Amino acid sequence: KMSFGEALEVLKQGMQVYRSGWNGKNMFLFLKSSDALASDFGFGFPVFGNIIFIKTADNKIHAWVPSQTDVLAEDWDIV
Amino acid sequence: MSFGEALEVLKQGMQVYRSGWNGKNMFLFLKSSDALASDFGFGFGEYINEPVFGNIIFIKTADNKIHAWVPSQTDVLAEDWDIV
Amino acid sequence: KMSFGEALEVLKQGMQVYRSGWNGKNMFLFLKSSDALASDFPVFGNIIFIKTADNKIHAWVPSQTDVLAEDWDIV
Amino acid sequence: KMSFGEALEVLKQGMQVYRSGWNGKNMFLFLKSSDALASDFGFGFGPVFGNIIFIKTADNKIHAWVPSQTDVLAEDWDIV
Ligand SMILES: Nc1ncnc2c1ncn2[C@@H]1O[C@@H]2COP(=O)(O)OP(=O)(O)OC[C@H]3O[C@@H](O[C@H]2[C@H]1O)[C@H](O)[C@@H]3O
Ligand SMILES: Nc1ncnc2c1ncn2[C@@H]1O[C@@H]2COP(=O)(O)OP(=O)(O)OC[C@H]3O[C@@H](O[C@H]2[C@H]1O)[C@H](O)[C@@H]3O
Ligand SMILES: [Mg+2]
Repeated sequence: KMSFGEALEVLKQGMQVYRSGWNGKNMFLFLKSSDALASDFGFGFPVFGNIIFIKTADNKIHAWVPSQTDVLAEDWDIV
Repeated sequence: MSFGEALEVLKQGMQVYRSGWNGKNMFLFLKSSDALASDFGFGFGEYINEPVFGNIIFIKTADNKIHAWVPSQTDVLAEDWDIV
Repeated sequence: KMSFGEALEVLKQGMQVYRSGWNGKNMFLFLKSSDALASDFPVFGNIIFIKTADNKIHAWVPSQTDVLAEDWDIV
Repeated sequence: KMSFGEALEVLKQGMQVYRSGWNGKNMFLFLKSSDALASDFGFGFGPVFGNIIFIKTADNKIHAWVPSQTDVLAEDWDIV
């Protein structure tokens, strides 16, 4: 059981994290830097910020919204 | 404009903003799953399965960067939306 | 069923809403004024709470899927 | 303190925090405990209230706070 602060630092360093308290299964977060996104996103418009994604239960890729439940929780772990 | 009306404008591909925001010249824009897949990827090597995105809403922020838009309670409840 | 815009007005009118597409069951949203804080210790906005799958009350944070979805229903 | 994880610990101890990089000036966050919330709202004594983070905005409005991803990743947090 990691705090959100611990999970956050690990996410910053390129690891994947998740909460056991989430309802959906097999989900996780991953962080992409501005440089990574400048290459990955080919759809035209220039400069991305850092974006955290959540791989969801249906295996789709979404933007992760930091819920208060998530940020206050201490049930985080590393994939 | 309510947020419900701003959402309908977003789903039509146009850009929306709140006057009550602090940062200037910001706006939201929506990219669909099909749009995000178009020319997506590092382009070197092959995925087992092509990534499938959900819809993503971006915000063009006051420093002219592109971020993921987190819908705030203030945003969602506000009545000060407009089209760019 | 309902759009998020419709769910928001139902919330403002004192009813409870949820998405049928959520993973967790037995959850819902409800809205109150934050002016209940005035007695503690400014313009008070409304607050959207979530009653969670593990029976807690938190301040709700919409995902992008939540606000784009058309599967909202009334409790 | 600097990171968001540190700011959350400051919030939990009852102090106020802000980001110097925010566009709005003189804003801050504060956290109310389950006990304080149940007393204020009249329910959730234990369905039980959790903690809730609020924001006082630059226009003097009070809302439940929603973190942006930039907020959570930022290192410019400070104590009021
Ligand atoms: N298809 C998704 N698209 C975007 N984002 C998603 C998806 N799927 C999951 N998320 C995010 O993971 C968190 C935990 O997942 P979860 O426990 O399974 O959520 P849920 O039961 O479906 O309820 C929903 C509430 O959860 C909170 O955080 C959720 C979501 O932010 C939110 O406030 C939700 O309103
Ligand atoms: N570089 C950004 N990166 C990501 N997201 C951003 C950025 N810049 C702006 N946003 C988003 O637009 C909203 C309105 O913009 P804003 O009025 O100028 O925000 P603010 O004064 O800087 O921060 C105070 C609070 O605003 C709320 O919504 C903000 C942000 O979600 C949040 O809860 C903030 O914690
Ligand atoms: Mg590219």
